[PDB]
Amino acid sequence: SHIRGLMCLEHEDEKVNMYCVTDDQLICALCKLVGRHRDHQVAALSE
Ligand SMILES: [Zn+2]
Ligand SMILES: [Zn+2]
Repeated sequence: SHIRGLMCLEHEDEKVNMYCVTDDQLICALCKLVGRHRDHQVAALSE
């Protein structure tokens, strides 16, 4: 059983990675690699 999670919207076989503070919208690694969220701002490790 595994019908829970906060993966990407377009990427079903890819779980999120962090939160883009610039655009203010959660994203994944595939977005930071395929998309344009590579030079954007994020937050690693919940303070
Ligand atoms: Zn994605
Ligand atoms: Zn972004």
